[PDB]
Amino acid sequence: MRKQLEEARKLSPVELEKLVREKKRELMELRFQASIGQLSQNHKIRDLKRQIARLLTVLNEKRRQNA
RNA sequence: GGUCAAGAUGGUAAGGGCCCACGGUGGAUGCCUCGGCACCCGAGCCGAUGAAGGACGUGGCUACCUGCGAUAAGCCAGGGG
Repeated sequence: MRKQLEEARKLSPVELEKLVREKKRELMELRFQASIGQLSQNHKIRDLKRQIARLLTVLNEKRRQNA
């Protein structure tokens, strides 16, 4: 989702904040899943993690730019 | 053909001995390497932006060899293909 790279570019303080937070929760959802759907899940897990990771890469970039 | 006195030699293995055949355990080993070792050139500083060096982690499903460490089979940007 290079596109997601984009949204990223887009948001800022409280934004990225709750974005990555909620998303994170999402992956939690996954954690839960650890014994249900599973099969097509796989990716929600790996990628989702990579995604939120990005989320952080950004926050860093932005507020870093700041202070 | 039968009886007796005499003499001389024969095969008969439980196992074993030399030989031949055919196995088994044992790895010599001929060769063969992502491994050393030797010389020469290249190279020569790491650390509190808490390093060298490790403890416990993560890989959907992993004790372990791996790479990261809590953003953890990795996110970012540019160089390469």
